[PDB]
Amino acid sequence: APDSVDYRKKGYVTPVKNQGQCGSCWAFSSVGALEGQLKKKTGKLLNLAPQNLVDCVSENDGCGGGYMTNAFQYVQKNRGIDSEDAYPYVGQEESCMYNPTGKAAKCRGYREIPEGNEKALKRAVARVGPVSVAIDASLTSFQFYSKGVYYDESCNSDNLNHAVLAVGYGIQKGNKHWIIKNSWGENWGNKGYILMARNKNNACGIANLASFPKM
Ligand SMILES: *C(=N)C1(NC(=O)[C@H](CC(C)(C)F)N[C@@H](c2ccc(-c3ccc(S(C)(=O)=O)cc3)cc2)C(F)(F)F)CC1
Repeated sequence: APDSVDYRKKGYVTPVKNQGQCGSCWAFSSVGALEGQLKKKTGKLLNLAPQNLVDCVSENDGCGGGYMTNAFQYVQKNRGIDSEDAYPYVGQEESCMYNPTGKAAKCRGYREIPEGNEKALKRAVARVGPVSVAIDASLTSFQFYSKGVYYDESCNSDNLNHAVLAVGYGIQKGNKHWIIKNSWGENWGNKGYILMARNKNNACGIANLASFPKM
């Protein structure tokens, strides 16, 4: 693996979205990972539809929350996921409105990073593309993040409560980090992004529930 990777520089990452009041972080994380793979395989960067996942993944809970792996499994079984343009995000759960005519990506399964293993997570990011990850994002320190590499000793890996997207990793002024795309809009963090401590004893549980789709 390279010392640093940033998939934004390769055009693998769509603009930061805002999930609003709906608990659809998992859907944004999932589409982000699918978007990276779609770009890598086909050359196309496009917004995929988190609404498609919110409404149609029966083993998730819509705006009540969900798992990224359930979303990948759905896309595989469904034989597709719609584009954002074809199935727009409305910020609350609707009836399933999937239409194969608006299909923009497929999924051939998924893979899980060995739990707790940041080296494996780094290898996955390097070899595959953006990876879906789960973190404890409950702390005010996370809410108020602005610059530098984020670390809070109170972050609790038993409290995985938020899904985001690891789009790269590197080092800033000697501090190793993960480059994380959030779905809280561009006015949160650094234009919607946060640098989170890497190789610091699995800070915030970042390597505890990481996964990526096959395509
Ligand atoms: C995101 N806005 C949000 N967090 C989550 O959705 C998190 C994300 C992780 C996976 C930590 F990255 N997941 C939560 C969650 C997972 C599953 C369900 C769920 C409930 C009920 C059903 S059902 C309809 O009864 O089959 C299915 C799935 C809810 C929440 C977490 F609890 F953290 F695991 C804040 C919401």
